[PDB]
Amino acid sequence: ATPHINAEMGDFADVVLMPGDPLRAKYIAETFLEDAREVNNVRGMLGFTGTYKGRKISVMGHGMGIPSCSIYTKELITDFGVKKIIRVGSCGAVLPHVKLRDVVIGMGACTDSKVNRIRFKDHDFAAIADFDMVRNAVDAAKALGIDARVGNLFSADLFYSPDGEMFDVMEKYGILGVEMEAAGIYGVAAEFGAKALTICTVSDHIRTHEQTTAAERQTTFNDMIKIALESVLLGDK
Amino acid sequence: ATPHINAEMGDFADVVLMPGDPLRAKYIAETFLEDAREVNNVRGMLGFTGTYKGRKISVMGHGMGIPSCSIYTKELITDFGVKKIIRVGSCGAVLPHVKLRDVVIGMGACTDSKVNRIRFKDHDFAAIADFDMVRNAVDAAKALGIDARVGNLFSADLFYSPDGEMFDVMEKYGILGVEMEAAGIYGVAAEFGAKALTICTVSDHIRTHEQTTRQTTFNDMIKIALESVLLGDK
Amino acid sequence: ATPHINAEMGDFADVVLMPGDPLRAKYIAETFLEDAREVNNVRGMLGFTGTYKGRKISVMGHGMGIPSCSIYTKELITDFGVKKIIRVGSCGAVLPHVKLRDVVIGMGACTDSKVNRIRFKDHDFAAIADFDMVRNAVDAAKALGIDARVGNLFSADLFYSPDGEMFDVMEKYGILGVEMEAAGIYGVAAEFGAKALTICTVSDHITTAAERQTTFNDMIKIALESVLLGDK
Amino acid sequence: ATPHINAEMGDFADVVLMPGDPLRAKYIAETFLEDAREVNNVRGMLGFTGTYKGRKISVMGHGMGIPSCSIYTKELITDFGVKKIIRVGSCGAVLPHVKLRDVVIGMGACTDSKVNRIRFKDHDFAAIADFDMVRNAVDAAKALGIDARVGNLFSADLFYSPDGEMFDVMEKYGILGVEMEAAGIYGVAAEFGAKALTICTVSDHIRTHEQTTRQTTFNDMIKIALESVLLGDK
Amino acid sequence: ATPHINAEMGDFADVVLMPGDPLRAKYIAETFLEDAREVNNVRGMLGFTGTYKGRKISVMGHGMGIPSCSIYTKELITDFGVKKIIRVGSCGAVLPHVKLRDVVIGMGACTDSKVNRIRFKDHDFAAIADFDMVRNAVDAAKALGIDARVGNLFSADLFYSPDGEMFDVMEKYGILGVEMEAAGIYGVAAEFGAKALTICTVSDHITTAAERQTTFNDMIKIALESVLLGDK
Amino acid sequence: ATPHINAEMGDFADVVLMPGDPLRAKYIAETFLEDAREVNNVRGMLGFTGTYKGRKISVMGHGMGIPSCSIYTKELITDFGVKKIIRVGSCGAVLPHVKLRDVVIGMGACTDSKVNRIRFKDHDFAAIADFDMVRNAVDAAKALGIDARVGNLFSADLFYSPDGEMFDVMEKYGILGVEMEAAGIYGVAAEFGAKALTICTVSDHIRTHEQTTAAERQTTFNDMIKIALESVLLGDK
Ligand SMILES: CSc1ncnc2c1ncn2[C@@H]1O[C@H](CO)[C@@H](O)[C@H]1O
Ligand SMILES: CSc1ncnc2c1ncn2[C@@H]1O[C@H](CO)[C@@H](O)[C@H]1O
Ligand SMILES: CSc1ncnc2c1ncn2[C@@H]1O[C@H](CO)[C@@H](O)[C@H]1O
Ligand SMILES: CSc1ncnc2c1ncn2[C@@H]1O[C@H](CO)[C@@H](O)[C@H]1O
Ligand SMILES: CSc1ncnc2c1ncn2[C@@H]1O[C@H](CO)[C@@H](O)[C@H]1O
Ligand SMILES: CSc1ncnc2c1ncn2[C@@H]1O[C@H](CO)[C@@H](O)[C@H]1O
Repeated sequence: ATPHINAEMGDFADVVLMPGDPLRAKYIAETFLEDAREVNNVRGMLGFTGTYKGRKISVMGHGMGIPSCSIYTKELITDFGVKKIIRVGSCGAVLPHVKLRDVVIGMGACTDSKVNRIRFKDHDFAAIADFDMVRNAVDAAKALGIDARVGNLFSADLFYSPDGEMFDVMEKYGILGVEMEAAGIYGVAAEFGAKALTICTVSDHIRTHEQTTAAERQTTFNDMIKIALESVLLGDK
Repeated sequence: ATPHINAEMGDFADVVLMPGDPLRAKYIAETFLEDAREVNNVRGMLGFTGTYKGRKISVMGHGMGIPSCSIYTKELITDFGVKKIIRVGSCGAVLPHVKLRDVVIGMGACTDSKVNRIRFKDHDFAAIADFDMVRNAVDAAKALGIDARVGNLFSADLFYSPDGEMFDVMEKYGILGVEMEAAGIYGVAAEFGAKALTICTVSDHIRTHEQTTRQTTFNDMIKIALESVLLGDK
Repeated sequence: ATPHINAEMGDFADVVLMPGDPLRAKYIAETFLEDAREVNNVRGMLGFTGTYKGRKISVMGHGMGIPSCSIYTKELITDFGVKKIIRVGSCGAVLPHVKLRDVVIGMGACTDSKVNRIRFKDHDFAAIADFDMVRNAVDAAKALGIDARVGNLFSADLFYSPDGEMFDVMEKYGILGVEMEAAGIYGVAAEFGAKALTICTVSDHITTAAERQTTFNDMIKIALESVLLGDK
Repeated sequence: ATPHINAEMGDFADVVLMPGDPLRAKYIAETFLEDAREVNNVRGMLGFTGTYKGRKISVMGHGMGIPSCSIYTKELITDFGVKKIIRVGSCGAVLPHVKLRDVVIGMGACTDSKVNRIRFKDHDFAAIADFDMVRNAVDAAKALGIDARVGNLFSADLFYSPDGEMFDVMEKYGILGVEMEAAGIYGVAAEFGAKALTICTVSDHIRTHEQTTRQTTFNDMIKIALESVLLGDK
Repeated sequence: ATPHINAEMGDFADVVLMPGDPLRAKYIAETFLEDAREVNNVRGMLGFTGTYKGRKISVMGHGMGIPSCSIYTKELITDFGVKKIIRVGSCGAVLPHVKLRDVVIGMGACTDSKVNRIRFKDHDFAAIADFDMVRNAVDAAKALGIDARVGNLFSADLFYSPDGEMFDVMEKYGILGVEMEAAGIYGVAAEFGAKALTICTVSDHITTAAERQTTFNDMIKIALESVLLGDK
Repeated sequence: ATPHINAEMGDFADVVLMPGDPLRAKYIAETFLEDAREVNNVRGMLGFTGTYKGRKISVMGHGMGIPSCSIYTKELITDFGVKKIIRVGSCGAVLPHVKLRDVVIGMGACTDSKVNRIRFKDHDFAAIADFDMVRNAVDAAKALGIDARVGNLFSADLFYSPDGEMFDVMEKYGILGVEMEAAGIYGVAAEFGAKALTICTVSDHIRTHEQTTAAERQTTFNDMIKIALESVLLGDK
C-alpha cells in the first residue's frame, strides 16, 4: 500500500481509466465492468477493478488539479505496475466551432502549472500523450460512428482565473478543451516511463456557457468511456 | 448551489474547518460537532455543519493540491458567506528538531506554484495568514497545553518532487512543514476578501521516512482550531 | 511579394516540404517532382513547385533555427495560402535505443527558446504537429517497410550549448532527437491556423555517404506519400 | 570591524533598531537613549548604542533599498552578535482607508526584487517577520494607546515605478505600505539565522499625493519598537 | 573540418565580415577584396578569403536569426582562430529621428531571446561589442564623411511578433534599429573570448535600388576601413 | 526640492559625479573643486557644486545598490536639469589579468536586478553607457598616461551572495569589475533620456582578495576622479 492507495501489487490492471470524480469511477465500474471490486477507498478516492469483454480493467478517480492526479498516477505506475493511464473527463470549449458534447482527444496539453518546468530545467517540455494510445482512441471512436477532435488541451491551475484574458489566447492558438489534469499526467508518464492519454467531453462552451439536455449529455459521456475501453482492446492487438 | 457545492446560502457557518481528506471532515463532524448535518457530497467532497459549544461551525474537505482547494475555498467565500477558513491538514517535516504529530501553524506559506505570480504580476506575493487567527490558535494551544511552532509552511505542487535538493533549501530557510495547499488558500482569501489559517500535524518525516498510516494529535489540531474560533468570537 | 519570398499567390502548392539546407530543395525538385519550376531565389533560398503523382507539391529551404524558419513558414501561410508544412531534416539522438539513420517523427517538440512563451503569455504551450499528418507519415513509412518512431523532439536555440547536462534531461524524458526548428514551426502553425509536421533522420548519436543518401531519399518518399494519404 | 562597519564585537546590543535614514538614527539615539555612544560612521551610516530604561540598545541606519540594508543587517548578525533587527521606517499608502502617520507592522513583505528567488531556487519564499516580535509590537502599541495595522508590506526596488498599474494590484491584495527593504531584511534574517520585524509610518499617500516633509507619529513608531523589545525580554 | 564549414585552420583571416544574406558574401569578395578565393560552400553558405589594401580579410554569410549566426561565429572562433567578427547588415528603425539608409552601430544589443540567460544563469547579461571596434567604425565613417549613430540594437527572435506594443517600448528606451543577430554574436564572442561588432543600415522605418547599393557599399567600406584603424 | 534632495533648479551643474559614499563626495569637492558649496544633506547624502578649471561641476553620493542610486539619478535628471551622470566608484575583480588599481570603464553593465526587466517587458535590455562619454573618458585617461579597460561590469543586488557560483560565470563571460550600481543608473538614463557612465577602480581581486599599499591606492582613485572631470571638458568641446 502507499499513503494514498491501500492496495497491493495485482489489485489494479495494467491499464487504468481515470475520471476526476471518485463517484464517476464507481459509475464506470458499475456500468461497464464485469465482476468489479473496490480496491481502494482512502480519502474516498474510490478505485475498482473488473473486466470489460474479458479484459482486466481498472478505473479510479484522480481528484481535481495537476497536483492531485500527479500523486495517483505516479503511484499506479511505480507501485502497481500500471503501464497505461487513460483520463476520461470533462472540459470547457473556447473555439466557436467546438460544440457541446464534442469528444476531444488531447494529443498535447498546454499548461499554467510550473511542474514541467521544474522537471525540464526551466525550459519548454511538450506534454504529449502516447501516439499509439491516441491512434487506438481515434480508431475506436470511428468504429462507434463518433468523430473525435485531436489537438491541444489546456490544463489550468485556477478554475477561477483572475485574468480572464487567457481564454482569448487559448482560442487564438487553437486550444480544443480546457481542463485541469492532462499536462500533469503527461509529465508523470514521461518522468516515470509509462503511457498516458486524456479524452474529454465538452460540457461547457465558454463563448456561450451552456449545457443542454441531460440525456444526450449522459449519452456522449458514455460513448467517451466506450471509446476508452474499446481503445485498450485495439492496443492489445 | 455552486459548480462544485450543492448547497444554498446559510447551509454553511461563517467559519469552516477544512482538511484535505473528505473522510477526515466526516470524522470531525461526528467526533466534535453536535447535530451534524451533511450539506454536500458533490464529487464526494463531504461537507458538514453543526455546533461546537453552541457555536455554529462547518467542516468540509478541500482535496489535495492548490488547484483543488482554490475551487472550494472560493465558492464558499463568494456564495456561502464564509468569513474564515481554517485548514487542518497534515505535512512532512524537513527539520531535525521536528517530530511526528507535532503541530505547526503557518503564519506564512512558501510555494513552487505559479498561482500567486499569476495574480501578482509575476512578483513575490508573501502568502500569509490572518494575524488574529494565528494569535487565536496560539492562545488556544497554550490553554489546551499543546505545543505548536509558528512559521513558514511550504506548499508543493509535486508530492513526489524530482528536485530532492529543494528539501535542503527548505530546511536551510526553516520550513516547518511540507504540505500542498496553504499558499493557495491564502492567495484565495486575499483575492476574494476573506481570512484564512493553516494548522498542520506532522504526519511524516522526509529525512527519516518514519510516518503515520492519524487521530489524537490530529485530535489536538482540531481542538486548537475549534477553540481558536471561540476566542476569535470574543 | 513578401519580404523574403519574391512570388505571387498560386506559385506555391498548398503543401510545402522544407529542408534546413537550401541546396536540398533543388535535389528534391529534380529527383522527386515532375515539371518543376523555380518560384523563389531571394537570399538564395530556392523554392520549387512541381507535381508528385499528379499532386501539386512545393519545396524550399527554411534555414537553421527557429527564427529563420518562423519567417518562411509564416509568410507561406498568410500570403501564399499554404495549408501544410512538412519539415524534412536531420537530428541528433540522446537515447541508446535510437540509432543512426533512424526515422523520427515529432508529434511534439520541446525547446529552450522563448518564442512560444512570448505567444502564450509566459505559460507552457505544447508545440505539437497535426495528428493526421503524423498518422499519414507513420502509415506511409510502414508501406515503405520502414519503422518510424513517433515522439518528442527538442528544438535547440544553441547547437553548441554551454549546459552539458541538458542532454541527460532530454534522455530522461524520452526525447527522440535534437534539432532546431520543430517547436518554431509548430508555434507558427498554431498562431496562423495551419498544419505542420517535422520528420527527421538520425545523422548523429550524441555512416557512408551512400547510406546517407539512401536514408534521405527514404524520408522524402515518406513525406510525399504521407501527403497523398492525407488527401484521402 | 566589517567591510562597512568599523566597530568590534560588543559595541552593538543584541537588538538593533534600524531606520533607512542615518540622521533619524542619530535623532533616536539623542531623543530616546541614555549615554548614547556613536559606534560607526563608515560611509556616513551612523550607528549608536545606549540604554532604554536600563536596557542596552542600538540604532543604526541601513540606507535605502534591499541591496543596502542586506549588507548592514548581515554584518551585524554575523560579526556583532545581533539577535533581533527592528526596522523603523516610512512608507507610501495605496489603500484609501490608510492615512498619513498611520503605523503599520509588516508580518509579511511582498517584493519585486529577485534576491529571495536567488535564495529559494526561483520559487516563492514568503518573506515574513518573527511572530513573537510582531506580537510584542502589537501589545506595545496597545499599551501606548497607539493604533497599528498588521499585514503585508511591499518592498520595491524602484521608488519611481514605470508600472503604475502595479499599485492597483498592490491595493487589490491589501498592501498596507510601500517601502524598500522589509523583504530583504526578512530574507537575510532567515539566511543568516536571526529575527527581524519591520514597523513603518505612512509618510505619503500614493493616490492623494499628500505627504510629509516627520517626528511625533515617527516618535510613536519608536516607542512601540523600544517597548516591544522589553516585552520580548520578559 | 567543422560541422558547418568545410575548411581548415588558415583558410580564414583573423577578421571576418558577415552579412545575413549569403549572396552578399560573393558580392563583397569580388567588389572589395583582392585575390579572393573560395573557402566554404556547405549549405550554400559561401565563404571567401582575400585581401584589402594588403590586410587579410574573410567574408561569409551567417543566415537569419541568433541560432544560425551563433553556429558560424562559434566555429570560426574556436576552430579557425578568428579574433574579430563584423556583422554588416540591415535593420528597421522605430525612432522618428532615425532615417532610412542611416548607418547604425550597435555598441549594445537587447533581445527577447533566451540564449544569454541560459549562459548567464538566468540573469541579465549586457550583450556588448568591443569598444575599440565600435570606435574604429565611427572614425572610419567620419573619414568617409558619413555620420553614424552609436547605441542599442534590439535582436528579435520573431520578425513577425504577435506583441505589437514592444515597438513602443523599444522606442521609449532609444533602440536605434531592429534586427536579429547582434545579441547572439555578442554572447558568442563573450563565451569564447573574441571580439564582435554589428553595423547596420536602416532599410525600413517602422528608396531606389541605386540608393540601396550606394549605402550598402558605404557600410562595407566603413567596416573594412575600421579594421585597418584597429590594426594601428 | 524633492523628498530626497533639498535643493532647487540651478543648485546642481548639468553634470554630476557620483561616488557611493557621501563622505567621498565631500572629499572630491574639497580636493578638486573651486568654491564648492553644499547643496544637499537630507539623509546625509551630501551633495556639492563648484568649478573645475572654470567649469561648473557637481558631485553627490548615491548610496549602495541599484534601488538607492536609481532614486537620486532619477531626481537629478527630471527635477534638476542634469544631462550627464558619471559614477565614480570601486569594484572587485574576477579576471586573473585584471589587477588591483586597474581603472575599469563600464561600456555595459550586467545585472542581478529585475528592474530593467520590469522596464523592458521582461526581455533583455542591454544596460549601456553613453558612447561619447566612454570615448571622452578613454581619451582623458590616455592624456593622463593611464590605460583604462573598457568592457562589462556586473551590478549585484547581493554583496554577500548565497550561491558563490556566480563569480565563475562572471569570469567566464569576461566581466571586468563587480559593483552594485551601473546597471541601475544606465536603466534610469535610458528611461528618462539622459547620459551616464560608470568608472571604477579595482579595490579588490576576488581571486586573491587583497588591497595593497594605501598611498598608491589613493593615487589611482584620484586619477579616476581626474579622468572623470577631464572627460567632461573634452565633451564640452
Ligand atoms: C471553463 S469550463 C472548465 N474549466 C476547467 N476545468 C474544467 C472545466 N470544465 C470541466 N473541467 C474539468 O473538471 C474539473 C473542474 O470542475 C477539473 O477536473 C477539470 O479537468
Ligand atoms: C513529503 S511528506 C508530504 N509532502 C506533501 N504533502 C504532504 C506530505 N505529508 C502530508 N501532506 C499533505 O497531505 C496531502 C498529501 O498526502 C496534501 O493535502 C498535503 O498537504
Ligand atoms: C547535437 S546534434 C544536432 N543538434 C541540433 N540540430 C541538429 C543536430 N543534428 C542535426 N541538426 C539539424 O540540422 C541543423 C543544424 O546543423 C538544424 O537545421 C537542425 O535542425
Ligand atoms: C511611493 S511612496 C514610497 N515609495 C517607496 N519607498 C518609500 C515611500 N515612502 C517612504 N518610503 C521608504 O523610504 C525610502 C524612500 O524614500 C525607502 O527607504 C523606502 O522604504
Ligand atoms: C521590423 S524590420 C526588421 N526586423 C528584423 N530584422 C530585420 C529587419 N529589417 C532588416 N532585418 C535583418 O534582416 C534579416 C531579416 O529580414 C535578419 O538578418 C535581420 O538582422
Ligand atoms: C566582491 S568586491 C565588491 N563587490 C560588490 N560591490 C563592490 C565590491 N567592491 C567595491 N564595490 C562597490 O562598493 C559598494 C559595496 O561595498 C557598492 O557601492 C559597490 O558598487
